[PDB]
Amino acid sequence: EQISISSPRKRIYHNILETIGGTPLVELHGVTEHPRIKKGTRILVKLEYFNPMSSVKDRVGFNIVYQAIKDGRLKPGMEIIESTSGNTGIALCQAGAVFGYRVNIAMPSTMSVERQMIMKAFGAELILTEGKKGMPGAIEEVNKMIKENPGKYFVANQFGNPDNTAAHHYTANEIWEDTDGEVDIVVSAVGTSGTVIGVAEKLKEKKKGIKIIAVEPEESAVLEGKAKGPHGIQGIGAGFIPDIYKKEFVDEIIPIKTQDAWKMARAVVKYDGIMCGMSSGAAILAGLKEAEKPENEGKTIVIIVPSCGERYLSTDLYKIKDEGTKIQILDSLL
Amino acid sequence: EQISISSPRKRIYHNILETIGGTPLVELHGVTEHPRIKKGTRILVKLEYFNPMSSVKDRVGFNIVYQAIKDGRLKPGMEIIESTSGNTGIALCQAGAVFGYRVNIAMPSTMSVERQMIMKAFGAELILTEGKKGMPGAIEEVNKMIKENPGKYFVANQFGNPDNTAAHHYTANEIWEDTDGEVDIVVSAVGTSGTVIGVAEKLKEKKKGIKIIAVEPEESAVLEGKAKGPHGIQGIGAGFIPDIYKKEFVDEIIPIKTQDAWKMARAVVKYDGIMCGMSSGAAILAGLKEAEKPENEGKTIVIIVPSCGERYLSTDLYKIKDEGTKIQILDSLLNE
Ligand SMILES: CC[C@H](C)[C@H](N)C(=O)O
Repeated sequence: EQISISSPRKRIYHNILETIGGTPLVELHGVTEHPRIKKGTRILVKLEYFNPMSSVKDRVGFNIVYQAIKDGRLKPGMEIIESTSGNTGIALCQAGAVFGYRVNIAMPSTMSVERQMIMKAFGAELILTEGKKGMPGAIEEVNKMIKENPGKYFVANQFGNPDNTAAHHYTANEIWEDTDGEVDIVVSAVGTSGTVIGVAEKLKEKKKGIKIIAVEPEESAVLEGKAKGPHGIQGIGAGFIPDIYKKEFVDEIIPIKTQDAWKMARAVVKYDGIMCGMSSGAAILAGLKEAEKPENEGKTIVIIVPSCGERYLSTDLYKIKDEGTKIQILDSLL
Repeated sequence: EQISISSPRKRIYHNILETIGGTPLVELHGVTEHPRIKKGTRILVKLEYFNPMSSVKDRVGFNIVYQAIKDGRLKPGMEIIESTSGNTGIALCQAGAVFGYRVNIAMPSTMSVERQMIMKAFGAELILTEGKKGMPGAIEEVNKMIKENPGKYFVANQFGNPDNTAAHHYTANEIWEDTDGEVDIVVSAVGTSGTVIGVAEKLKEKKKGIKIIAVEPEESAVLEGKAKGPHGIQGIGAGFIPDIYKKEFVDEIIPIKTQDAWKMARAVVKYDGIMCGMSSGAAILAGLKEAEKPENEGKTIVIIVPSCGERYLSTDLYKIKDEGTKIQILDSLLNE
């Protein structure tokens, strides 16, 4: 029961973008204490909120913008633009601030107000579109802006841009190195699908046998061929199959109910002291469901945790008060 | 010009407490581009929001609870208690969750309701006290519970606990290591003073000549012997000299005005893309003022950044919008 904190990094970073990646892989113990999850089975969570702006999208905003600059797709005098009301817009504002590019984020005026403030703090221009029109309204205005100003804008295009997927070759390498090649199964909740496919690509290059599991809301199970539907797992369930998705790289898809995802996240912060977001709740429950299968005994399971619960305080994540013991909570989840 | 992201940690952490510390030391560039700051001077920020709950206090809550467990001051059956409405509360809740101890946090019922929800998520019991009584009301209640329940509670006592100061021997080692011994000046905005003293204690062992600079609100300059007063630099300016403060380890104290601290933090996010909190605004401004002094040319200046601006969205930090170009903003901040 000796407990050592982290050693010095022994690096001086040249700017904040160099602190992106190399996120920690942490053992779960509290939510894994269940008679069906066997002793040898290892359940690890990769905590992407250790990134400078606390989400997986940091890797994406950075790679998209940096590659575009190296490529000549983004050049001085041009501006970045994207329709997004989430973590991607924040990641793009961070990259844009460092590189010295104006960043334009379009989103329905109904959204965030807090993420709006984050994006403005970074110096972003916000393009608040008509609330009723939702994200299609934001996309529409960006298209209108590109058309009216040819040559001026670089569109991030998070669902169609392969520099998204490619960023997660680093995510995969970290998993490989950190588990010393022992990883057996990776679980990733799917938004753009950059994580699941980019991780899958790279890991399957390392070891064909690795099982890759995508997670999506049961209420909007589009990867499994269902229709787009309302759901409350923020960050995932985009309602279409992203163009960067590659089904060949995904071995199984697990649908998780919105309410279960939230309830899992509540249990994780309570019993492991890890304050994960909503989509993490879904990924972790899927991973726990894998860990209880007899054919998975002794395997190493890695679960992506894309964001931190702090970004969800204005939501319903921590409203519901679950009852029963820990074993009771976990039984109702499984 | 090559930007390289971080390499794999090559470690599997047994639990989240093992990810505390080893925070990154990052160069500032955008906010250092002012004629009075010399090219050779290195201005670095140590980003304590890389801790798992996003503040320097993760170290403190961890070490307080860990040492108490190792010493026998915290034993199965007892509960943790503290009156705090800041980051220390969250740090204690995380430590408590992992070690398997109950955490009781007392604060005024009207303060940091975001932070309230964070704490309840970790399973903490909140002791919400009368709003208009503020922090002395929460302390009074904790004193009451302590008195009526002798032996039940372990009080963190962040302002008086040497385990707070001792945690920053790690902070100091990271600074020493990361700069390969080249650190010349450390700038730290003072709340409990755990950071500035614990860092000074350890670094002054390494090398004669490391200047240690404390930072406090201009409106409440108690370290400098002025009277307590109202200020808006959250996390610092406690209004008294903490029991763990040791003036002999501090070379200079810099007062910073609230509105300047905020304006600095706004400039840092906008021009360096680093979303630092209010007290970081204060420390960075003090550090840039140091970087201006001709005797400091070519020196390595390390500035502690205790928290991320995202924890401040409800405050006026980003509500006030600065007119003017980068150079006008920086010039207005170094004004005098
Ligand atoms: C001086 C105030 C301190 C730093 C703060 N209230 C905290 O405990 O987090």
